[PDB]
Amino acid sequence: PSLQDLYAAFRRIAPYTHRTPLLTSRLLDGLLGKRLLLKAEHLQKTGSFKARGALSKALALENPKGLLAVSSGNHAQGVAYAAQVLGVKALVVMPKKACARAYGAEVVNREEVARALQEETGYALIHPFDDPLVIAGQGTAGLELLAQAGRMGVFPGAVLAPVGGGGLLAGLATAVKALSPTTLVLGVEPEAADDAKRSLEAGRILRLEAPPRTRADGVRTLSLGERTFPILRERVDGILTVSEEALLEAERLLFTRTKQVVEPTGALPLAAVLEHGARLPQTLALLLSGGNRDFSP
Amino acid sequence: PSLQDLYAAFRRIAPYTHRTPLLTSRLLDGLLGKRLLLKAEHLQKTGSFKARGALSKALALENPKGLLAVSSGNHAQGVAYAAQVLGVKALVALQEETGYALIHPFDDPLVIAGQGTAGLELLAQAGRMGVFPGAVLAPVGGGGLLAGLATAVKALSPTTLVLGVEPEAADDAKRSLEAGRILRLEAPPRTRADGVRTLSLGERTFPILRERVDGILTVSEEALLEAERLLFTRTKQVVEPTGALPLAAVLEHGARLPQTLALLLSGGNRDFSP
Amino acid sequence: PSLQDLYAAFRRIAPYTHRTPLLTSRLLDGLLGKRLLLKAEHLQKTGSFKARGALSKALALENPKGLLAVSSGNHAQGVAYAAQVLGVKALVVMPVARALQEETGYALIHPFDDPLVIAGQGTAGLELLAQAGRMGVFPGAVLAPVGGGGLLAGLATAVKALSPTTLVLGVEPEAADDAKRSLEAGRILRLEAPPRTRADGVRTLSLGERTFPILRERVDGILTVSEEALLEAERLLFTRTKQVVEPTGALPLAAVLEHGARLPQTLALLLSGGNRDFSP
Amino acid sequence: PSLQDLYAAFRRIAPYTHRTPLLTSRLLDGLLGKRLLLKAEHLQKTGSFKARGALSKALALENPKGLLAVSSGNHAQGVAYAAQVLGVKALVVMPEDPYKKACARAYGAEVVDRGVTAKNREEVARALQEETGYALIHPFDDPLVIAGQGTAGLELLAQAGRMGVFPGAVLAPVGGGGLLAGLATAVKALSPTTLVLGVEPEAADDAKRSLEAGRILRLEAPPRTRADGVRTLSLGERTFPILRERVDGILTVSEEALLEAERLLFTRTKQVVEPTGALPLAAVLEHGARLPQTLALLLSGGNRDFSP
Ligand SMILES: *Cc1c(COP(=O)(O)O)cnc(C)c1O
Ligand SMILES: *Cc1c(COP(=O)(O)O)cnc(C)c1O
Ligand SMILES: *Cc1c(COP(=O)(O)O)cnc(C)c1O
Ligand SMILES: *Cc1c(COP(=O)(O)O)cnc(C)c1O
Ligand SMILES: [Ca+2]
Ligand SMILES: [Ca+2]
Ligand SMILES: [Ca+2]
Ligand SMILES: [Ca+2]
Repeated sequence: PSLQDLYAAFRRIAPYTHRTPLLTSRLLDGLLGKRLLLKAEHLQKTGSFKARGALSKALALENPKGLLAVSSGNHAQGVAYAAQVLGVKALVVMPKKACARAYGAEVVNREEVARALQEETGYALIHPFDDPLVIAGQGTAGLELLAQAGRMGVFPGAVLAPVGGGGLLAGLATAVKALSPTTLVLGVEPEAADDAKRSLEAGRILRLEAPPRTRADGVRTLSLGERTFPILRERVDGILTVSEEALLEAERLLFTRTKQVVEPTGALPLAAVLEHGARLPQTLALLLSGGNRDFSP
Repeated sequence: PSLQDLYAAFRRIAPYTHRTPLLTSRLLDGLLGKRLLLKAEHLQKTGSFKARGALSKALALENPKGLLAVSSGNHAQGVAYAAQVLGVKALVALQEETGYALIHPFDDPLVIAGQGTAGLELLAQAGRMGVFPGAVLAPVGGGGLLAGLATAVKALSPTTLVLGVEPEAADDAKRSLEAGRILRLEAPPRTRADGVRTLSLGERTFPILRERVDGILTVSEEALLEAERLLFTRTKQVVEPTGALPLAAVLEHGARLPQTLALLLSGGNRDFSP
Repeated sequence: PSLQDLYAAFRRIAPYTHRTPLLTSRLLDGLLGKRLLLKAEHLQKTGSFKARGALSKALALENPKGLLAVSSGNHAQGVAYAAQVLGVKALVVMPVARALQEETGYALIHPFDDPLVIAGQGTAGLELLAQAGRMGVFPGAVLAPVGGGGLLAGLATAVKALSPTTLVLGVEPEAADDAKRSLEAGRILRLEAPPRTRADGVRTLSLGERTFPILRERVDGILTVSEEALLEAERLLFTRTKQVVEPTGALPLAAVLEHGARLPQTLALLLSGGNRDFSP
Repeated sequence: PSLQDLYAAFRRIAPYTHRTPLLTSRLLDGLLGKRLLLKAEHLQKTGSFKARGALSKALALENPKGLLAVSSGNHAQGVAYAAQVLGVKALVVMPEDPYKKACARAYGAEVVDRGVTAKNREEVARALQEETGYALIHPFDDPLVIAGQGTAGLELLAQAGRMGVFPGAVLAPVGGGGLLAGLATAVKALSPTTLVLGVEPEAADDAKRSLEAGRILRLEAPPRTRADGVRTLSLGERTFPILRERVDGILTVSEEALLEAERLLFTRTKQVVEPTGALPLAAVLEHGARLPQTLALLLSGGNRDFSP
């Protein structure tokens, strides 16, 4: 999508989503020797940035009968919420479950199950990342980030976000490069599931043989999407990988220092600073993608 | 202390502490059928409101050799940060030895005055929003916070209810107010709210409570846990068990409390769980 | 009135008034060797702080039939605004009224000699301290214009209740220093006739009976200013901050121009109003 | 220029300019039947938006020897301010015919007044340039100046976005076209359906005439109007092509409407806005019926002299 697509997406979803804050922490800054800007999407409607993509697509549909969604978990809640906003029914096909079911969505291998439903109910299928309107929606988070950083008079040398299917990164990259092409846009992946990094270097989409094995449950995707890959090839500077150990440490830091509840895959950007800090610029914007983790006393 | 003491305290500590935000959540509101205002002290320096009290007292001393504290938990950290700010030593009989100044966690005027600054902020912030709470709820241990809070609130709007909250298995402050005298637990209570396992209210806080507090509510351990869960999952905020007591009270006594409530999230220093 | 009266007043009028900004001007701070905090009451409803006092009194009346007042100018608009909020009729007698009082039975809202009016004006003082605290700035003094004494009395009550060490000072044109003279004599001295000054808002013949004792106990002093300084201060606010402030609202700045050297470095100034005629 | 140029200009000038507020007034919205968003450039450093353009060009210069400018108003102050930031000297040429010279000199700029007049000023400056080697900063016919002015448009959309209000049209005054070209670029790049309209005194509608014509049309002599900041005899060479393709139209307003516009802002909002900075509000007064419901108005400046 283009920059205009992103702005139009912002206009459509603005009244139903939060202008999440760009948090800063002197504690973290001082411990890591960096100037960090934390885009708080864990404070977004439904607990993650996914509400943006789902609403962007749902509100552009002309008189749809209902909404249909694969799974993901976070995307399920996003679609359910959008279903509420439009006042229609939402059917979710999952393999985050209780929450989705809560928003008034009936939850229910994958692909074939959805296909048979899309024809059966006639609802609109909302893909979690391989849809132009969905990508435009996720990207609005990038438009905001720049505006907020601008208001602060702080310009990051790099923007770090997690990558699974690539919807968020593709959207973020489109926003950043259209305004400041010299700003690095970096994706982050668990080292145990680095098909995106390998795909980008080889110029072709490589797929993981089997489900990874990482605590970042939001990016256990087998491969990048067909629509997101070409955008990443053109606008993303690189992809960094992190160990499970560093991811755990990143979560611990957010939890204990900023008192924010961020789910594991939402902590990948911080993990990357922990392991590759010396090779990154001084001022970094981190996309805390979600805060939907289970409670434990 | 008086209202002028609290403001005097605010001035001393303002540069070293955060003007904590007053959070609102449409999820909690719609869920509890209330209008809740959450004073986020878990976002205060060191992770709890204790920083205010420690700083309030530390900055009031003339040439302090060092600072001394009787570890209770969050107070230890508060006193450490204070020493740091002053650029002196913090250690949590060593008094006569090194001559360090002892900072009690709740039974000291300047400490109580410091905790109270949270009450002054709450009111100004609510006032800017144009929202006036019918009641302010805060957890109670030794009574420093509740005493400071009551002082700020009653001095400005005596019709606003100031309610303390404590776990049912450690309801000494409630029964102490009932008997017009201090009662004391014989042994540490069995409760998840490790921040309020105090054996009794302080001697300097008790009188302020009988005079300025409207009552103490008790909560079950089950209600506490649920309050923690709602805060965790719905507001995505890390609040330690003791800081979720106010919300636990709304869960168990909602029907008999005002429609608009100010809750004091006293701290966020809870251990990380993978 | 009491600090609690100011807060109750704040609660009554909050919904119908503006929490006006506490403005800061790097330029001004630069031109003067000071750090100035400008309470923007010129941006309040009706154009002046008066809206505060009018609504405080008016919203506490039990089933008022209508409102009537000794029209001073800005007060007239405040009372008129208050009547619109209540939904009753406002009768203003601008250059008698008591007859209309008996006739209609309307409530008379005095411009300054009324506890509820004073309490109302005083809410600007509660805001000022709250906004300044949020900024982490603590002024060594607060300066405000003095006519009837309502504003200064309310302000003095708010500031002294929280920080008595903070200086509270009134300011009036030298051509009308009756309030100043009164604080010296310990009695209410009156002006032989209109003082004639550009600060039209404070050309009252004497301090009020309910405000005078509050001032004698809560006001640290009153400063007088020449008409030349007033004009200068008025030109400064106009060209440097681009704010339309009426002459009387510029008195506190004029005092800095003439007495700066003997005032603390950080000062809070109350810009009382911005209701001046337009002139291309 | 380009949207990236605008953002680049923003980055360069950000630390030395104000992110001026997007003011809203219940009163104004009441009088007119509109939702008005007022971009307060009168609150910008030096009193007008021109500080943006000036800094944008000046900060981009390498090892400048000094700054030079030929202006009869606000641009002079902008350049002088820019010169203070760089730490170099500023030379301003203005005809020997107000107090606006005092402000320029206030920012530490040297003013060449001697026997200077219109038509003659350009030659005097060219000569001063040749002699000093100082860089000349044009008030509107320079890509970096236009990019700088356009940053106001970037802020405007961000601020509007933050409050969730999307203007159906943006209105700004038109003199040389720098402000309008920069604003049109920012706005059209993000949302093309959003109307961008200029406003000029009807006694100087050369811009409106040029856009309808297809080429630049100049004025015989100095126009007669209160709006002193837009008495430019004609649009600029670099701004005109941008306007022709990125501007939806130009509105003209009576001197009567302008005066009322100024009165309303002065009395209702308590803001000191110079007459030309009031043109956008005047357009609403006279053409409100043909404009959308939600309008963004560019209050270009607040540099009018004090009047007791
Ligand atoms: C969906 C999701 C991601 C991954 O985004 P992709 O568009 O699939 O790259 C990352 N973090 C969280 C919390 C998510 O929900
Ligand atoms: C210390 C503490 C309390 C109780 O305060 P007292 O002044 O001792 O009543 C409550 N919550 C937390 C998180 C604390 O650290
Ligand atoms: C009424 C008024 C004053 C004077 O206040 P008193 O309460 O009468 O002392 C000063 N400035 C303005 C703009 C006023 O309207
Ligand atoms: C210079 C100026 C204008 C006109 O801008 P142009 O870029 O020359 O069209 C409008 N208003 C004010 C206050 C100005 O200074
Ligand atoms: Ca992967
Ligand atoms: Ca107890
Ligand atoms: Ca007098
Ligand atoms: Ca023209």
